[PDB]
Amino acid sequence: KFLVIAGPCAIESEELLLKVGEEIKRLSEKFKEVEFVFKSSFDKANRSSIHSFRGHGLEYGVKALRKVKEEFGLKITTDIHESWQAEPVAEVADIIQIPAFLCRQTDLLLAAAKTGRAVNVKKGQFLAPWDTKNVVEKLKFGGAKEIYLTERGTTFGYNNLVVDFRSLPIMKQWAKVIYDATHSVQLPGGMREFIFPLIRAAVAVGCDGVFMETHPEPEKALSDASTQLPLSQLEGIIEAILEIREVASKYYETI
Amino acid sequence: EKFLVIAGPCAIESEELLLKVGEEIKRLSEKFKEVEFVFKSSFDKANRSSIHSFRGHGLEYGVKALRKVKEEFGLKITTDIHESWQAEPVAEVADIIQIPAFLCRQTDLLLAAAKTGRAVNVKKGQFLAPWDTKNVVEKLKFGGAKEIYLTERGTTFGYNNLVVDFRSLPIMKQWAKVIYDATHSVQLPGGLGDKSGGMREFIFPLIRAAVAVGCDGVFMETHPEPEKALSDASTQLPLSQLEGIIEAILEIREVASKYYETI
Amino acid sequence: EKFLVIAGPCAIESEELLLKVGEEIKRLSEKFKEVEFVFKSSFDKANRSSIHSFRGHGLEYGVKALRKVKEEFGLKITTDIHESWQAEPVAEVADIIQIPAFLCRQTDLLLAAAKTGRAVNVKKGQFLAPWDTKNVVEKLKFGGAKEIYLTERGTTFGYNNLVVDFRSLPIMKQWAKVIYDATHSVQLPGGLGDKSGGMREFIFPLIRAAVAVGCDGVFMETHPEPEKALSDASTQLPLSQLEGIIEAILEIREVASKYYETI
Amino acid sequence: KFLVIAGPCAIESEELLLKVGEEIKRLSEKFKEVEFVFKSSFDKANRSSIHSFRGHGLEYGVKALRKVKEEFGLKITTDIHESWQAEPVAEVADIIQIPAFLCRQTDLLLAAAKTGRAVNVKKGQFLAPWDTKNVVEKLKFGGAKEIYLTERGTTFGYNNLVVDFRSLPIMKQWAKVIYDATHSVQLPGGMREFIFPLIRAAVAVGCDGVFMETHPEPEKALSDASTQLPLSQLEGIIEAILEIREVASKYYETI
Ligand SMILES: [Cu+2]
Ligand SMILES: [Cu+2]
Ligand SMILES: [Cu+2]
Ligand SMILES: [Cu+2]
Repeated sequence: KFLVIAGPCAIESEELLLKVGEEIKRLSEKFKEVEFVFKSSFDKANRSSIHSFRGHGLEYGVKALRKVKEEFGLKITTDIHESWQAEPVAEVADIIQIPAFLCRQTDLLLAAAKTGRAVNVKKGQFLAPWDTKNVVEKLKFGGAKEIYLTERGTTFGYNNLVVDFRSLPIMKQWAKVIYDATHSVQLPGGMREFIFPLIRAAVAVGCDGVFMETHPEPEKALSDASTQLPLSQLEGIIEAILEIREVASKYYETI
Repeated sequence: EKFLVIAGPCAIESEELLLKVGEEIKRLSEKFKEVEFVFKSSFDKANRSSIHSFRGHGLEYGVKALRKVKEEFGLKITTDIHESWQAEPVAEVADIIQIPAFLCRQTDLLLAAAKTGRAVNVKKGQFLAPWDTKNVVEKLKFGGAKEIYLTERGTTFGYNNLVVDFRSLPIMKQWAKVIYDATHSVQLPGGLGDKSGGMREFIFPLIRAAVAVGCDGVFMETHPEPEKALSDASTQLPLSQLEGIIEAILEIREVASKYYETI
Repeated sequence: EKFLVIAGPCAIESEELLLKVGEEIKRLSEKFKEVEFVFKSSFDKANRSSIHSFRGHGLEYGVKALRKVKEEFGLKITTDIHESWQAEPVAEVADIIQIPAFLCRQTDLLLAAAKTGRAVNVKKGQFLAPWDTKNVVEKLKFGGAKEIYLTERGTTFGYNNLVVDFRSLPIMKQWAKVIYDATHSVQLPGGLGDKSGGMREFIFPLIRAAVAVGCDGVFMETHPEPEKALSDASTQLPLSQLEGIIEAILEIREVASKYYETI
Repeated sequence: KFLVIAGPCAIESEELLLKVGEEIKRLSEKFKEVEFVFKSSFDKANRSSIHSFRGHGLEYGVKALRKVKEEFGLKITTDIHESWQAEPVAEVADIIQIPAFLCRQTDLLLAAAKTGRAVNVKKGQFLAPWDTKNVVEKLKFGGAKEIYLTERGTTFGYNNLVVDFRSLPIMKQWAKVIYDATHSVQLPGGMREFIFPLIRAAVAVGCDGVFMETHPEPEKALSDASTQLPLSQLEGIIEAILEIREVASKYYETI
């Protein structure tokens, strides 16, 4: 099944998670061809400013994600930032996410693999696609069996990322590949207008799933306000990329 | 709103080569009636890396060969110019005058093309940001051009590598029709020392991306036997694969098209 | 305004290695009295490309080895931390706590270093623009740091390549002391597949550039026999060359210094 | 002798050339260790806008450059844009300049080489340093004997250039190398503040000369207003980089 990872960037409140979780549950009922995984971060551990929102702590967030899993029967993903966090987070998380800046941190990867959960590694902005083979090898060494690599843009001069779609077939040689539709068009340190066009590209090229952050009111979000998708637009984008995938998939190269 | 397919061998290796590729593009033009085919081939590779590499058989031979394609098959023609004086003789045969990527900022070349009354297609320089094509279009409009295309062909990405930033397609659509160059976009410039290299395995996935994003046409070079080609041997599409790739293009365009944003 | 030279072997391969390099840095510290020497070595290569590559002998062994250098030679010490819990034990020996390039945005790591009361040196991430180091310094100041350095170590430039943008030196000088990393700046990340490569021939020319532009110090890894090193074998400076390079540094700094702009 | 190529970006008027030529003559009398070459463009053939200043034509410009050579006994350089221009320009120009965008145009290179003048090729923003070996080979094929390559920055994302100082020793393997101090810090499509620091770098690394545009009043210049050096600052910068060169040159590697 095609994967759709979606949810609000940050756990702003248990209330927010439930509102977004209600809609992702509704769509999971509508789209049985899709495996939905609910995402939200319990900590924004890498914000540019000391004064920006980080979150309500690991305990609160794991609590809130457990409420979503309980209330809606959705799989869960969240990211970890230091090795000690893997074990408590694996209590709720079906997929443990490794942040882009941290994709070379051997102990973090090994900690995630040890839990027995699937692991999804954000490809660092500094990494070449062929450099991800070694990432997967660390995770396999550590006992991971279900491994994803997520395309989320590459450093392109200052304060800009570019998506090199050659990465999708290259990374597919050693893991399942996810396209991150919302961070790929952020300007580190137009953005929203490119989210839909580039996700159409991703599915035309061929990937195993899409990652998209979504918020009932992105203008009021406490992180990535400029690129979270309005919740109301999520259904239309999911239908679109299923249609495009249905047609394009005839042509996906055997890797 | 017929989709454009610009296709042909990179260089005019001979009139015979042209007529062989021409016969296949004519055949495809009769099948894919919803496409506007334009036959491309360069009378001069004016910018090769090496003094030792094939350039061509001269402007007169090239125009004569292109004219034989138009006459025999009724195909529209495009070829590229390198200095202002070439615009007039080339306009005698070319429906679309192409402006090379390195020359996209040369005012006199742009004006020379524009005053011919022919359509003009500018290759976006590897050094240009997509928003800086607005002034390129302005120069052409100033010079009298009424039908203008901008072609995406990759951007300098460190040394001997190009990346395609697909954000460029909706940005450039604000002020011209947009073409995606499927075969130069995956070349590795200078990558072979005295020539450039390239990665044929990425041509098709990236053309699928281009039409899913949305463009007004594609550009793709094709040769009966690319490995024997005298230029871009690493990226030209085998002629036998052209049909299947055009069919895939059209299928993906159709299913994506309801989602194309109004620009 | 003593110039800083941070130097030592990339990784703590053994206590014996450290003491061998230490004896030479001590000797140079007695010659170049106008320099503040700081001995560097990593107790863990926490970010190697390959699971098969050398990481080290553990935090306890490493701190003990660094302490033996400080005790035997009276040298200041720096080493890098990878997770917040390491700041406290490391601060027991380290005069300067180093923040790795990939971790330069990790708030908790920065705060952990800052509350120790030690100086903090942050490697500028390969993904960061020079002006985005202002917020890094702000986090450190917020956390209690009073002595802060920013180290230039190259920027991602296409795949498997770094470039040094020397504009970064005057930009970063606006809000911290600036160090130039002469040996990681010429590495080719991942360039050897399962390891990174590098170009030793460019270390010296680029260090000459750094001091002509103006910086507050340099960072350079050195090994008696780099080709046998367990990490960065391609970029570590042979120990025998360290003296001549420091002398050249100081000479070029002196003649350039009247021209350094007030920031 | 170390080369200093200097002059106003564009031939705004014969009057301007004479004012700048007066100062470059004065400095050539002060610095006998230096070979001065006077530069100014008779055409800005590649401006971003159709409405920007190009110049007064080839005839006027070659006239004005001849006045400078006559009045002050200075060597001359100017750039050419199409092959036909090489012969008339070689009447006045000791060094024929090949523009950065045009560095792969075989006929332009061959036209310049045919004149018997020295040729200076601006390294394209798209070119890798090792790619310039083939440029020199074209010029040698065409009969050129005195060949320079000029470092003027490399495309670094959008609307930005970076100077990779590794280029200086690489290009030195096959030609004399010049550093362009003023276009290297322009933002295509802070700038002036980086001119002096990067020229100090260039001479610390080692080059055969520097190229710097200069104008009595850069704020009023009709091209590259943001990066031409005020004429009054030229003497101090020349003295500085001679001092740095004197010391650093002990360490220049044999290439
Ligand atoms: Cu986010
Ligand atoms: Cu071609
Ligand atoms: Cu190291
Ligand atoms: Cu200029």
